[PDB]
Amino acid sequence: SKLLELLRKLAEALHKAIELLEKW
Amino acid sequence: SKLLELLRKLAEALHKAIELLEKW
Amino acid sequence: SKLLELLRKLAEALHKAIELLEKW
Amino acid sequence: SKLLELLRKLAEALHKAIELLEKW
Amino acid sequence: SKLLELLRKLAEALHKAIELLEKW
Amino acid sequence: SKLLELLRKLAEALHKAIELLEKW
Amino acid sequence: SKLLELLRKLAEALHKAIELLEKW
Amino acid sequence: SKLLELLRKLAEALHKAIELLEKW
Amino acid sequence: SKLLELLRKLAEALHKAIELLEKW
Amino acid sequence: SKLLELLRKLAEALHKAIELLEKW
Amino acid sequence: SKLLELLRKLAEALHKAIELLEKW
Amino acid sequence: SKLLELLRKLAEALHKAIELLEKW
Amino acid sequence: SKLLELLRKLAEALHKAIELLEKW
Amino acid sequence: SKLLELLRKLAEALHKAIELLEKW
Amino acid sequence: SKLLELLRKLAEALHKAIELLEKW
Amino acid sequence: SKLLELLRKLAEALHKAIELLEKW
Amino acid sequence: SKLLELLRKLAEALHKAIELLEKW
Amino acid sequence: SKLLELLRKLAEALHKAIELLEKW
Amino acid sequence: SKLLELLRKLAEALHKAIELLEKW
Amino acid sequence: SKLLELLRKLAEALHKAIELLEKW
Amino acid sequence: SKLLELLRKLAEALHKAIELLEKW
Amino acid sequence: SKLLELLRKLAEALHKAIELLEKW
Amino acid sequence: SKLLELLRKLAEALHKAIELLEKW
Amino acid sequence: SKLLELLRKLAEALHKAIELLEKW
Amino acid sequence: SKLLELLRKLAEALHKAIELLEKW
Amino acid sequence: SKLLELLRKLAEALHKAIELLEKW
Amino acid sequence: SKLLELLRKLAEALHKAIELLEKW
Amino acid sequence: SKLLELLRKLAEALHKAIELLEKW
Amino acid sequence: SKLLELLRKLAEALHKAIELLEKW
Amino acid sequence: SKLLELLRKLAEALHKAIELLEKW
Amino acid sequence: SKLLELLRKLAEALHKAIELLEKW
Amino acid sequence: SKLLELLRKLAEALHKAIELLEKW
Repeated sequence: SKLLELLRKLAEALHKAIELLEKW
Repeated sequence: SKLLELLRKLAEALHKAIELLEKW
Repeated sequence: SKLLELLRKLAEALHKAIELLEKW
Repeated sequence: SKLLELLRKLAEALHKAIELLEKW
Repeated sequence: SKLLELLRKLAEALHKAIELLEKW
Repeated sequence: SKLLELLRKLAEALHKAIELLEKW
Repeated sequence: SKLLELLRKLAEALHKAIELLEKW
Repeated sequence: SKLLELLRKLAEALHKAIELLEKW
Repeated sequence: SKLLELLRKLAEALHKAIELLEKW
Repeated sequence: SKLLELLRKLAEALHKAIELLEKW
Repeated sequence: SKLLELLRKLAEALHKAIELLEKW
Repeated sequence: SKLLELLRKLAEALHKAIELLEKW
Repeated sequence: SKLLELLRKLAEALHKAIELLEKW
Repeated sequence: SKLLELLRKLAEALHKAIELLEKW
Repeated sequence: SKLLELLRKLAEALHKAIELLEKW
Repeated sequence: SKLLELLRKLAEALHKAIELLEKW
Repeated sequence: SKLLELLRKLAEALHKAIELLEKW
Repeated sequence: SKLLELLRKLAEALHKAIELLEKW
Repeated sequence: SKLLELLRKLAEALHKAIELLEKW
Repeated sequence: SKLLELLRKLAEALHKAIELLEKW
Repeated sequence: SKLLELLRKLAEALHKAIELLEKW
Repeated sequence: SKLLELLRKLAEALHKAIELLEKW
Repeated sequence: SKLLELLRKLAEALHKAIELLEKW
Repeated sequence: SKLLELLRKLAEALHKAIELLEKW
Repeated sequence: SKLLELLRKLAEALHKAIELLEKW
Repeated sequence: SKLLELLRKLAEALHKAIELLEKW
Repeated sequence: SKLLELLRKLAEALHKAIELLEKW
Repeated sequence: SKLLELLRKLAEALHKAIELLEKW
Repeated sequence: SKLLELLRKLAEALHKAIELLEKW
Repeated sequence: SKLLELLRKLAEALHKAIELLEKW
Repeated sequence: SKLLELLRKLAEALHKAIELLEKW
Repeated sequence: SKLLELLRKLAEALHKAIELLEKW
């Protein structure tokens, strides 16, 4: 489930990315 | 930035949805 | 309760989404 | 937008409704 | 009093809802 | 549809009733 | 005295109710 | 329907009456 | 004059009320 | 029913009297 | 001439009152 | 009861007098 | 019609009045 | 005393006179 | 004495009534 | 002002009139 | 105003007349 | 005295009343 | 007797009522 | 409080009137 | 019985209403 | 005391009011 | 069909609503 | 049970309300 | 009717949510 | 399964919802 | 306009995400 | 294939997200 | 704090991603 | 923006990287 | 294949590197 | 190919990431 790990990780990248955008 | 706040709700929704997917 | 928590996220999201629509 | 205000009212209701079901 | 919080929301909804229905 | 007027006014009573009751 | 607000709104319901009922 | 005509009048009275009481 | 309007409302009520008692 | 008829006259009178006060 | 209309209500009241008096 | 007759008659004078005044 | 009604009453007053005067 | 008799008679005369006048 | 005072009360009002009528 | 003098005298008479008849 | 001569004469008569019967 | 004044006013009444009737 | 009470009350009301109206 | 003493009085009267026709 | 019960309900409503208005 | 009574009355009134208009 | 249902529901709701807030 | 009954009442109210809104 | 299809959908969801917690 | 229904419904709602929002 | 492109892609992902998890 | 499409969906949105972030 | 949180997630994405790449 | 150099580099890397693992 | 081994190692290195960086 | 592009972007990350760490 290499792809499953990536999908949870991609969710993490987006979450932090948007938080920063929202702040700014 | 309420369009950005909607994005954040969508972002979190994907997260919870794929978090479930990853564990199942 | 991982599907129920996904539902809690999604609930929050739609509320703020429609609040944004009304605001915009 | 009064039809939108009904939709935002329902959204608030659903989020709280599912929050309560989810806590249970 | 979470059940009371849900029923408060349903009352708010119905106000805008039948307002709209009668008006329409 | 003065019956619609009655339903909307019974809604007024019920919404005031619940907000007061939910406080209590 | 949001109880006074409830009584006045229950009056609203009753007055609409009786005018409709007295027609009938 | 004379009894209904009296009770219609009592409802009208109570409107202005508790309006006034709450307002006072 | 809202206190006068309550008094005129009551007057209308009493006249009708006694008219009904008098017819009986 | 001569006292009851005097009451019917007097009922009418007070109504129009207070209506006049409100009008003047 | 609503002050005159109040007078007429008073006039009729005296009439009914004394009509009773005369017969008794 | 000479005075009783006069009082019913005085009521009659006034009643007609006011009707004419009201008209004019 | 009504003007003639006043005049009938004027006469009536005087007749009951003189009946009283003469009774004494 | 006979002055009161004439005076009653003249009251009665005008009443009867104008009873007819009004008819015509 | 009250019966005489009522005769005087009617007179007072009727003097006023016809004083007015004559000037009109 | 004849109309107001009439009103006071009407009221005087009506107080007296019904006071007198009420016990009887 | 030949007929208002008559009206006025009738009132003037019943003034002095009722004065006399009440003064007895 | 006031009886001859009663008779004076009855004369004025009669004079105008019967003048009318002949003028018809 | 209870009916006399109603009429007695109405005379009392009319007195305070006219006190107000003439006072204006 | 003239206008409030009037309101109170009107209410007492109506209560009695209706109490009797509720029995009747 | 249902018309009688409605009026008995309006009596309780108006009773409580005016009691509190007499306080305020 | 008095406010809780007035709310109980309005509820009882509106139960009865709507009972009857559901039948009509 | 549907309107009578909605009125019956609002009555039943408001019975329950006021039951509970009378206890609270 | 009373909180559950309140929510069941609001379910019936909202059911009927939206059914009719979907018609209109 | 986009906005009304949205309203309908929101309602269906809330009904299911509450139906389950009414059982629970 | 009934819970999956709720979430399935919410995805469907979100699709029509965003169709509207992006379309603006 | 990056924000709207993000919104459409979020929705695409969330439709797909939960479609995929729902049966599983 | 849907699991791969979700990876691409997250990417599309995240490209958009950081494109925006970098220009901000 | 939050900016450092993004950076941790950026790394995570790449590690799950390269794990997948290398698994193939 | 040395740290925004780093941010941008990380995204550019994961772009080509995920392109390659999805293209497999 | 050994290219993928180095590339996994560099991902892991940056994750570990910045884990510490962020702490400090 | 795209693996050497992955490695190019990992180098840019590393260069900036470790520059930061030495600059602390």
